[PDB]
Amino acid sequence: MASGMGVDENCVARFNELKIRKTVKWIVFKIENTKIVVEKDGKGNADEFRGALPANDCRFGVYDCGNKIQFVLWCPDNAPVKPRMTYASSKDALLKKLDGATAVALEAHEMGDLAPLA
Repeated sequence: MASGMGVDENCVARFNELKIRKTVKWIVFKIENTKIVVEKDGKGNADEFRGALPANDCRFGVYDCGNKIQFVLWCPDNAPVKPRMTYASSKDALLKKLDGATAVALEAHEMGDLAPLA
């Protein structure tokens, strides 16, 4: 349920360690139950998340690149579209607030999430 969501400032706070230090990162938060909170965040994003994410379920991770910033959502093959809707819908509330980043999101139904992005 994306309606009436509340966002924790920690999700946005990661951007001050991100943008100021100019070290690129990827943080993964969970959007359901009308709460936005991260379950994991790591430095070494492209290499780290390939082995750090055996998620099985869908979660929402934001990863920055030089060319663009895509909000990454891997779809759950073992889960329905109902939890899936929450992420793709509420991601605007994140995007609109945290950076001037790109309004495009990355949807993965293949192994793209844990695949070699870089």
